[PDB]
Amino acid sequence: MKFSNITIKNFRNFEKVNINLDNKNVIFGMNDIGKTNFLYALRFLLDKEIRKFGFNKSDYHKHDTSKKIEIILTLDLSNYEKDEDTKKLISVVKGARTSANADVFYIALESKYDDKELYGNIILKWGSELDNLIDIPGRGNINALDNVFKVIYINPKIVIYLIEEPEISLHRSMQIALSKQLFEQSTYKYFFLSTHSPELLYEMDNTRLIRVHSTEKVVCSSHMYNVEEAYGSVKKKLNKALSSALFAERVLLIEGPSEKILFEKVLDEVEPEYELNGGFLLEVGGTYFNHYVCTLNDLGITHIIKTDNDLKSKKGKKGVYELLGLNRCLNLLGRENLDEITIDIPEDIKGKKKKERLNERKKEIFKQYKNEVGEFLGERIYLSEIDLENDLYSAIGESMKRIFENEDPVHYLQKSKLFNMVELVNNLSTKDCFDVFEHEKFACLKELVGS
Amino acid sequence: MKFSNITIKNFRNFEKVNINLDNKNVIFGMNDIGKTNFLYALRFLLDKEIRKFGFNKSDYHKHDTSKKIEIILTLDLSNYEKDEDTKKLISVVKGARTSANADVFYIALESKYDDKELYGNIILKWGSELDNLIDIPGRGNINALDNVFKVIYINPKIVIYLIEEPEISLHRSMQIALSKQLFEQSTYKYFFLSTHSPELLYEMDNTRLIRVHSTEKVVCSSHMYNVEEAYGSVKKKLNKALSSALFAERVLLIEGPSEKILFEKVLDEVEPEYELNGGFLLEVGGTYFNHYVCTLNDLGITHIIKTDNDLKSKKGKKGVYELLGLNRCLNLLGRENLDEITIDIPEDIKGKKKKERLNERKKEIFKQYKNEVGEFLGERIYLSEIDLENDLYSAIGESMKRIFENEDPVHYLQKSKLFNMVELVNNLSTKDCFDVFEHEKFACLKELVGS
Amino acid sequence: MKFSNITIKNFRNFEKVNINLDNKNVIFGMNDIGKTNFLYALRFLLDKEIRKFGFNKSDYHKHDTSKKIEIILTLDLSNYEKDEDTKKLISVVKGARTSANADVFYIALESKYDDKELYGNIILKWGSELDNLIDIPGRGNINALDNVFKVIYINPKIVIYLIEEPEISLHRSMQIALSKQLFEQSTYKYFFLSTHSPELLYEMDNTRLIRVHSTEKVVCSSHMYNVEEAYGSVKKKLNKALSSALFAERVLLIEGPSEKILFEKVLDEVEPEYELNGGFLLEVGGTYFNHYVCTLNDLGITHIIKTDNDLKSKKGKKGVYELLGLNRCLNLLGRENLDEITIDIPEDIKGKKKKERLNERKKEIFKQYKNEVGEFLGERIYLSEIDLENDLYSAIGESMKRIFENEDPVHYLQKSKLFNMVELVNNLSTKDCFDVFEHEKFACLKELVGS
Amino acid sequence: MKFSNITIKNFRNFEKVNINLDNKNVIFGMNDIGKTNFLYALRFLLDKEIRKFGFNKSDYHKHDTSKKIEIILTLDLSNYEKDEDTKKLISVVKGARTSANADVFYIALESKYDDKELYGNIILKWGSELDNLIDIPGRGNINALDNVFKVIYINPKIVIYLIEEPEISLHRSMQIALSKQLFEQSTYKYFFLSTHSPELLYEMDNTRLIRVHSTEKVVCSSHMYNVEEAYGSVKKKLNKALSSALFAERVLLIEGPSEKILFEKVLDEVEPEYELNGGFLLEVGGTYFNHYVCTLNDLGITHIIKTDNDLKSKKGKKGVYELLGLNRCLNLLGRENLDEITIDIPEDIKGKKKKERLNERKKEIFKQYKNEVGEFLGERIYLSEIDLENDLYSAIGESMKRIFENEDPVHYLQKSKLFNMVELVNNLSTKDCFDVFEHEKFACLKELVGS
Ligand SMILES: Nc1ncnc2c1ncn2[C@@H]1O[C@H](COP(=O)(O)OP(=O)(O)OP(=O)(O)O)[C@@H](O)[C@H]1O
Ligand SMILES: Nc1ncnc2c1ncn2[C@@H]1O[C@H](COP(=O)(O)OP(=O)(O)OP(=O)(O)O)[C@@H](O)[C@H]1O
Ligand SMILES: Nc1ncnc2c1ncn2[C@@H]1O[C@H](COP(=O)(O)OP(=O)(O)OP(=O)(O)O)[C@@H](O)[C@H]1O
Ligand SMILES: Nc1ncnc2c1ncn2[C@@H]1O[C@H](COP(=O)(O)OP(=O)(O)OP(=O)(O)O)[C@@H](O)[C@H]1O
Repeated sequence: MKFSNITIKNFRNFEKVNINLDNKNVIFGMNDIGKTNFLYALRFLLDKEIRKFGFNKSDYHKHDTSKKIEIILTLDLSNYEKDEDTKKLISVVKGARTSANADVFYIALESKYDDKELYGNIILKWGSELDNLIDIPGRGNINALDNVFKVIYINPKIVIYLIEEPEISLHRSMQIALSKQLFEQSTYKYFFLSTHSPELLYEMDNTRLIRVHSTEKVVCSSHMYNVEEAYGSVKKKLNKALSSALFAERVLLIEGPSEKILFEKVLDEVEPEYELNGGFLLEVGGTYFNHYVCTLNDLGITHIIKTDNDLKSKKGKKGVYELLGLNRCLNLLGRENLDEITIDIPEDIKGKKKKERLNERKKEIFKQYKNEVGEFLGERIYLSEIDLENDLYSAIGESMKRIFENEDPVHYLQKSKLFNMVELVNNLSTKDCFDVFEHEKFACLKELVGS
Repeated sequence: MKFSNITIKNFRNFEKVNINLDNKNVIFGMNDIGKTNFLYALRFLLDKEIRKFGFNKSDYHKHDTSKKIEIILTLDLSNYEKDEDTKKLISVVKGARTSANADVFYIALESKYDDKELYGNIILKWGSELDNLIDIPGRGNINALDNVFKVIYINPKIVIYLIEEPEISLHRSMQIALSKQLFEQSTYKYFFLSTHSPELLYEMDNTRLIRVHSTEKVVCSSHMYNVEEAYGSVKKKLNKALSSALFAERVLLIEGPSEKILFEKVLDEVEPEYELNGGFLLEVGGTYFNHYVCTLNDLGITHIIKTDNDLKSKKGKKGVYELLGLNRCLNLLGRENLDEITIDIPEDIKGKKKKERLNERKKEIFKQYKNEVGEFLGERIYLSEIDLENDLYSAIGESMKRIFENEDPVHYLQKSKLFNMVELVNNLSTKDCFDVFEHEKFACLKELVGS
Repeated sequence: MKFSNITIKNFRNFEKVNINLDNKNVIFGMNDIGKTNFLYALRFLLDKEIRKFGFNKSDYHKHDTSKKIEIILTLDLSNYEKDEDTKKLISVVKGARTSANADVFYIALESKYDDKELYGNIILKWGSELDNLIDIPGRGNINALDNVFKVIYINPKIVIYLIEEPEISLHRSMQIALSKQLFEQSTYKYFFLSTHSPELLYEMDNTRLIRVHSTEKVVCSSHMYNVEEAYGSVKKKLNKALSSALFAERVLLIEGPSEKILFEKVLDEVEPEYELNGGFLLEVGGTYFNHYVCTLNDLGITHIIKTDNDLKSKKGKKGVYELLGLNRCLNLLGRENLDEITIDIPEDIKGKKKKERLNERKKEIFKQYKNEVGEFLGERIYLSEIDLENDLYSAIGESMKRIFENEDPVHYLQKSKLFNMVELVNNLSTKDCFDVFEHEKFACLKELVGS
Repeated sequence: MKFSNITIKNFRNFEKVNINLDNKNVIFGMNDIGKTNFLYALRFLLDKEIRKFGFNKSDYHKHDTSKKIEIILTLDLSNYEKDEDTKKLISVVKGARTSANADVFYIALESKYDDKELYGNIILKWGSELDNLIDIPGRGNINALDNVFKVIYINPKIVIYLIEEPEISLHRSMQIALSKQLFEQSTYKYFFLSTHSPELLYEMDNTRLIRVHSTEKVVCSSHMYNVEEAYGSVKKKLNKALSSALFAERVLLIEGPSEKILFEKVLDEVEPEYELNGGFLLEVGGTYFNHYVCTLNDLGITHIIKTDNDLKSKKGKKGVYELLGLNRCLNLLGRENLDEITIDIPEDIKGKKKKERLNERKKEIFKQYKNEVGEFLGERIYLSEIDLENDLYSAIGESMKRIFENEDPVHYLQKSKLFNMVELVNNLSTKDCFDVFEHEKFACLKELVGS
């Protein structure tokens, strides 16, 4: 038994929607009314204390048009025989399971009209297929569906928890403790969680993320969120960055903290309320992009990636290099991992001429894959020429020549990135940040704003 | 007129306390009862709708011992004559201002005993000095103190706002918008703010931070928080880091993101609930430490600093270097900025021998200031020998020799810090993180835990 | 269709009780808890909004012993075919009416145990006989019993009203208007009424009076109250006297207002709180007793009758007399109406000798029916010798000789009854009222007190 | 000290009213809003918990016109020195009692305007005369008027009780017990009582009755109600009749129960809702009228008196008679008690000729005081010719000739009044009751209806 999907046709803010499910579902978003009414739809399906009051006039979509409320839940009941819950649901049914090789089982809610006696009359049915459903046999005030499930609702037998906004009047470390108790522990096998706090998602795994969109009409995006085997050692700082990234609409994926220093200076000199409108700067370091990108893509969040063209030397060999910054974007568009590039380099002068011939080989590599770079730029993936300091030299290079007394300011900024980045931020004006922001190689910051 | 201090002697959780004030006071902490009763003490001093009900038996410290409730507020009323509020308070008083060259004015609340008629009888007095106070003359239900001030209390004439927990059922960007409206705008000249969210302090300036301690007895620490003129370009990312650091008890100050990757791997292999007990990793990059350290020191938060011995070359000259990592700790202990150190370096071999002779000069500089290093280590300031990769080589250097096929793993890790740090984290065990954590040059992580 | 009886076995204050019913039932008494729980038992039988909440632990008689709640209602459904409600109940049933010549139909409530899941599970059944009942077929939240009846509950489809205490914050004439609207008008065919006010029963006819007794255990007495054809001209002053008599426990039935003056003087000189303990003086004038006596007997109220031996002359004949005061008590014990007694009286002296020979003939009639008088006295019926002034002469006759200056005070008191009764009350002492109250011919006043 | 009057000028339903007071004040009527706002005016004068909230906009008479609320209470403080409350009020005042021979002391409430700050600011003053009042000196939240009095408000130090509607959900004998505890016992020296039940006034003495009239404008009538020394033996049945008479508007004062039988038959054959509109039949027997008439006159209730011309023989003498029915109406208009009338009567025929010559002497007495009878009829006092049976003979005498087979039906009805009155009621039609009601000697029943 594993919760597959719930079909909410007619309810307070729903028309013909499907939400895919698994166990441990998490709903979040900016529409508070849809996050309330999703848990109210689950309480009308599976709790006696909400279903015994019936339907009012307020819980209809249009009050005279499409007057048939249906909630259908999908269970997928064929599983291995050592599971207790599969036997506990198949023992209660008698003729609702018709053929023993069937796989899918439905719990179908139906309602009648409201125009006479001002009442809903919720009617619940069982069966293995959608046509020829059979009524659930009850005798008094207790249905036979109520002898299977149990619902506990938390606000500040197969057991389904419903936790609504647990961060209210709560400290930060208690929210991280509640996140660790929710996902790592096996106390809560089935829940549905609504939250506004990113500290309640610092340890999340094997879960559905449900994002409710910011529109007035309810749009639901669902993702089967997992952390893979190679990502398990950098897992919780990835979850700490991504849990703050889940409450945004437009997210820029950067690498360094000095990039955050420079871009945040350019942002509060140009667009000083980017954090109010839904912008977020996400630091991604030392990993590939596609675990972030599949999560934000299936949750409907626009992902913008700014990256540099890096050359990585491998272990045990000298003079052979890997095309790392190409291969991350090739993994993002689903293509295969590229081959080895070897460069024959002498001893030469090691301080600057080796860096200059590596920059010239990166310039030739950026030249001969120009249509692939445009393909990446076609989306929100932006690959730099050599680095971002050399893209910064093409915009404010006279300013970098007049702040520092050195002749070459790019090498002086690359000698110590953080302290000379703070010295570049401190002697900077408004027109320099507009020269950075208006440039064609820093277009992605405009894609962070979008207005 | 400027709010100096409030003396709460007898109230629900107070004995003889003083809290220093300014305008725009912010109270935070883990004692919710003291943060409620501070605003209740201000409502009993300055609001009619709480003062007209009197005192019960529950708002006494001991119910039979020390039965004299006093709230005394300090105003410091001498100011320039173009201020409207100084004239609006000095026009109402007639004989309470005795001598015209006086500076300090008091608003003194007093209460009587509770053992007969079960009532408090709050009595309010004026005067320029603490002895020979005069009664405030009123006529009916309205006091003459009520013709000066006005109190608006917000829960989800000189005007004093009182905002209690505004982040409840609220989105993140609305909390950042409320922070920008609270501190940058001049709509709220006087307030007292209680919060649990770090996003309500992302733009804070010219304010009192009040930290209520985690003990059962109420301890109040207050700091006159300001951002100086040289720190104004890196101001709001400093406030974003420090606002999450204000809700912790033990804070480690680090520099890089790769240090956060390595230390966070060592932390969830050794002490996996450090974030639950009050630990926090704070990234400080490119700035001096003392603006963080004066704020956390006057708020009573233990600050732990891990830093490396850096040599910084200056602009316009070659072969002369600055002792930057010494001078940050010398600024932390209040000593003067050190002189210039020049090193005569030939052309040599630029790739490794220049780095080796710079490491040997840093080793000699760490040798000849050994008593200063112990002095720093005497507190929570920890200065590394060359870097933290060389301190990591002394603990897990056989592991770094067996992961990478290179002969020297320190130079390979310093070639690309982030990606080889993720490769060092991925091939790492429990005993390697215990070898890092048990070492004498990584003692500060134990100071992050303290248990 | 006509409501016959309700059998409440297990409920909050009931063990195996039966209450006989008709349409327009009225419940009254001093047990407020039983008058609340009777209407709660009807709401649990016939209202959806009480039956959907189920049973708690508090609505059981003993919480572990006799755990089977049964409410059975009797309908007697065979009637003439022009009644709409008989066809509206027989159209809904299909197989619950088995044989077409059956007369009695039952609505049977049943409940299960409470020791597991803390719930009652009310189960409702139909059928023509008590064994082999069939379940009421429903489909959702709406039963098929709910498609017949409708319950409106009033507190300050076949339609059943439930009015609980309508005299609260209400004027007296509005209570008399509500009584006239309740019983004379045909707006309320079916109701159940609880009241504390006697002005809500000033016009009552064709109704059940239900008296709940003053004990802690619930005792229900029911009477089919009607006013007959010969009593219809003196009907509403009889209802005004009897409606105040229904809220008492011990009621003395007297005739004159001068008897009320004398007995009320004797009562506040002997037992000054007789009205507090449940005593009531009821004036019955010009009628027979048995309409009062059948109502108070079937409602369980002890009726005490004090009466005089009267001789009534008939119309159109002279010298023949009727034994009226004997025949009222003979009608009370169910015996036949006695014959005519003729007395041959000359012209004589008309003022006193005719009254003396009529008193001697009444003394001979009281002599020769002595065993019948004892039979009446055996109950609470007390027949005087001649009048009550002559019984008053045997107790306080020296006091009546010393107040009035006339030789014969009985004839002077019978000349003007009211004004000389006020003159006898005004010159009276405590020992004279104890001489009246301790006498053997005024024992019935002691039967008014009983303690 | 004795409460004299309260002057409520501006309040919710008051303009310039005076209500005279004593101790033990009782307010009753049909305006529930005025009975609520009288106790709210006393709570605003004398209770801290209502006065500390101030005045809203709703408790003004006109919201912009006559914006000065004044409540002035009169105390009359000069009394004998053994009274404790006089010394307890004169000890608290210091200069408010100016001259020691003064008698009257005032408690003056004043209020300010409401158009700025939305507040009332109740100001209380003391002094011996109405001009040159002095402020009551207080120090904090407690006034010095609050150190004298104490107010307890009951809803289902000098101590003032306020009991509002205590008959709600209460039995009848508990209301009579509460009446006996209120007036006979000295537990409640000062109260103000509002009620709707006549059983809470069955033992009332030494009290103010306040009747609030049925109009929308508040009219207050007050009477100093007492029972005199000669009326003390018939006191509580007089209070039982008069307490039901206090809740009516038009009251007919009759004598016998047979008059109630006949008039109540004529009333439900002509005006069947006389009890709904405010009519009441009051039985007065054996007493004079003026104790009822002074109470109903000072309470503003229209009193209608129907009486017969009676001749009363005195004690110890024969042949001399008293003009009783004249002298009750002469006491009602305040004239002196008339002399003795002697009639020389022989032995004659005692049965009918003595009654005929007494009726002829009553006819001559009704002839020679014709202008006095018209004077009585000028008001609502109606004196019959001989009796009311002889006035009934002039209207329905052919009906009385056709019901009874006797030749003279007046003597047959006067032989037994009650049983032949029930026989006259039983054989009666609608046109006979219209012949009674339309007659000029039964005009007072029309004065009972008035429409
Ligand atoms: N002044 C310079 N002129 C030319 N090349 C330089 C200069 N400084 C540094 N480089 C280049 O930078 C490379 C790396 O620098 P190096 O290993 O000497 O460390 P560093 O930055 O001088 O040391 P530290 O970080 O301790 O200040 C050198 O191999 C050399 O090619
Ligand atoms: N294989 C090596 N052997 C010895 N020294 C090396 C080696 N690789 C790098 N270095 C040292 O590191 C210094 C800085 O490296 P360099 O400027 O050549 O960039 P890089 O790390 O090779 O380039 P990129 O970042 O594009 O991969 C050199 O001046 C040299 O002293
Ligand atoms: N003084 C008396 N002595 C003897 N018998 C009397 C006396 N007074 C009245 N009676 C008797 O009472 C009977 C009825 O009284 P009657 O008809 O004379 O009226 P009343 O009571 O005198 O009149 P009223 O009611 O007008 O005062 C008489 O027939 C007579 O037998
Ligand atoms: N049939 C009659 N004819 C004439 N006068 C009568 C008649 N009956 C009664 N009376 C008058 O009524 C007066 C009072 O009546 P009386 O004393 O005889 O009592 P009663 O009414 O006959 O007795 P009881 O009340 O026991 O029936 C008599 O004195 C007489 O004058």
